[PDB]
Amino acid sequence: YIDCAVIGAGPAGLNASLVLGRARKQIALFDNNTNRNRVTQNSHGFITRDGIKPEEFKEIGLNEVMKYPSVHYYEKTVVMITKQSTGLFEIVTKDHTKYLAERVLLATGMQEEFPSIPNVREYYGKSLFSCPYCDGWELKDQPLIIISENEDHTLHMTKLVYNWSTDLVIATNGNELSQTIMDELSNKNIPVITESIRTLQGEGGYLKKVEFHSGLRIERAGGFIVPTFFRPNQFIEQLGCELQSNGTFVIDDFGRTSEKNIYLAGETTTQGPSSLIIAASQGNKAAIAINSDITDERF
Amino acid sequence: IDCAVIGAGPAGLNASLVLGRARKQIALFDNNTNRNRVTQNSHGFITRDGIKPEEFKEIGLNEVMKYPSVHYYEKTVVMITKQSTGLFEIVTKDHTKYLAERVLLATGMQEEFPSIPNVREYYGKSLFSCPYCDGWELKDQPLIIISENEDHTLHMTKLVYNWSTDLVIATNGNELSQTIMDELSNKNIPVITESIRTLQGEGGYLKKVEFHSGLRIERAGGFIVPTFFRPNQFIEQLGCELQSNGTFVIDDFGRTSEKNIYLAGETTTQGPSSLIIAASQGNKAAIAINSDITDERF
Ligand SMILES: Cc1cc2nc3c(=O)[nH]c(=O)nc-3n(C[C@H](O)[C@H](O)[C@H](O)COP(=O)(O)OP(=O)(O)OC[C@H]3O[C@@H](n4cnc5c(N)ncnc54)[C@H](O)[C@@H]3O)c2cc1C
Ligand SMILES: Cc1cc2nc3c(=O)[nH]c(=O)nc-3n(C[C@H](O)[C@H](O)[C@H](O)COP(=O)(O)OP(=O)(O)OC[C@H]3O[C@@H](n4cnc5c(N)ncnc54)[C@H](O)[C@@H]3O)c2cc1C
Ligand SMILES: [Mg+2]
Repeated sequence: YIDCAVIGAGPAGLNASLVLGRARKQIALFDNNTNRNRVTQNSHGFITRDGIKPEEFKEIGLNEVMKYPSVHYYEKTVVMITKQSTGLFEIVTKDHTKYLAERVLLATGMQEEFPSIPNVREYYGKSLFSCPYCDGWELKDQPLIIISENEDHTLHMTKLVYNWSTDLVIATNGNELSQTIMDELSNKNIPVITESIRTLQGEGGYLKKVEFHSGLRIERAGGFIVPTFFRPNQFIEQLGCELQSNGTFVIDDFGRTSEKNIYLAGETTTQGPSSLIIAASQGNKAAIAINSDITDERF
Repeated sequence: IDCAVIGAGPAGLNASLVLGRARKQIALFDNNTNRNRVTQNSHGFITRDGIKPEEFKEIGLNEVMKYPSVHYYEKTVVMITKQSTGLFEIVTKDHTKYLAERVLLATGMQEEFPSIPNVREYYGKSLFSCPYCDGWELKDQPLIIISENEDHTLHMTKLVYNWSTDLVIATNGNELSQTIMDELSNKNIPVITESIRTLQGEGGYLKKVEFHSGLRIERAGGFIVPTFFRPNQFIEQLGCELQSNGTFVIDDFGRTSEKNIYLAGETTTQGPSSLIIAASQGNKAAIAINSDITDERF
């Protein structure tokens, strides 16, 4: 049997699979290479891996995991997860292959939803980013833009971005910004454009200029976009996990949900962005809850 | 110096890593007294599973040295005192003195062991403390669980049982409760309550356990339940207030009652965790530090 089916081979699923593999549990690990950070050149902030390529990380971790004879890997798109009348969960893939598991750990991460700006996806990962703690250093002291539609995000995002560069233009892309926020930014020599963006310029995802609807053109080298995130799958929904009084689907600090034998690790947990090292840690944590839960019922 | 980081374990390393990328001025201290230095390998840290403790520490420093705003000092930190300014004064063993706006403590934890002769020679080699870290390498072996306190024995037994079923519990002269004792009898796990006289086996590799009465048993290794303590009194020199969780921490980012004082690594939960978990608590701590600075500087 499968003790735990781990859906997702990012830092979360991988580190969860590593600990569970070392704990002699039968693990089915699933990945389909739709991880959101594959659109970026490098990755930083993961100690001892500061500067590694996102596909190299994936590969090194995937191989450590496969040292352990009980962890089995499937490069397959999981499309359905269903609690049977037998208690087991049935994992089904794109190629109609079926897997039965006593436990499921969802570590599928999330996906970016972008501001209604044309051509934005080409720039995302080369010259436009979403986390300054991750990609600020490489952009430091350059003429930057912040694209932020929702107001309450803009102010915080700006103050943070200002750590890496004091040369900022905020662009709301067609949304109002309180006189409050406008005056505070402008008091820092930071201008604000409330016009909708019509165009980005610069070959191959590398920003040069931004053209607004009015016709105005400024000269930015890159910067930061605030996306909204969604889950690419509807697995939490399929399995009936309840949303909690804290806005999340998780019930303790170990990835346990409202549904017995369903667990979460990584960005699927908080439904907001973190980092590789945090996700890995949450994988380690879920592994501890899963092994603990199995131990309790079997001993 | 925006933040003095005390401790270059995975916590301090990852904290300094993020702060060096946040263009903050960092002083990072470490006196090479990490508890895990007695073990020969580390596991469970993704991409780094199997690495020597030293190699891990080396690679990290080399990585944090990449960022000009961060400078590393291999001194022992003796005193951390506040000042009339609101800053913090940091004094080392060689009496050198350091000033810094904010303080991050990531000095990990130390272990106290049960009163058994020479027990420290086997720890790291054939005696261990966490089944998640070292169970794999010990699977299906003749193991002993040394646990003086009732309240910890059962948990440690159920857990270690994942890796081997050939177990012996040794309470080292301490009483085990009737209820717990019957729970173990059912799973065929023998319990010796007699005092342990000597541990035998050369070069830190356990062979035999001899009890007070004369009984010698064959065992190849196993687990001890240590009490944990803080090596320094820094938290206490800085007057952080103990929350009702049993922790000097007010949130998930290492913040405390004492403004400008942050915590990461094993010093946070004041209980064992892992390389990868501490490391991420460094990250979280960094974020919090930069977020509180940005708030005040804007
Ligand atoms: C442009 C960019 C740059 C970044 N840079 C950094 C950085 O420098 N440092 C840093 O620490 N973080 C960075 N991040 C964020 C980092 O990538 C994430 O925080 C981290 O990957 C989250 O870990 P995770 O394991 O939760 O999710 P992921 O790593 O996203 O893993 C999710 C996995 O689930 C799999 N999956 C999803 N659905 C299915 C399905 N139906 N079937 C099978 N498999 C499925 C995907 O293949 C993916 O592998 C960056 C992100 C972006 C977008
Ligand atoms: C035998 C053993 C085996 C283990 N195996 C594993 C394993 O395989 N995988 C795993 O994930 N975890 C393992 N661990 C646990 C792991 O080592 C710890 O969980 C982790 O290192 C603690 O993180 P930390 O950074 O908070 O503390 P540490 O890494 O211990 O960092 C504390 C640092 O603070 C420094 N320090 C403290 N006070 C001062 C001072 N006054 N001045 C200067 N420097 C100071 C010390 O030099 C030390 O380097 C093991 C632990 C032990 C004991
Ligand atoms: Mg990058």
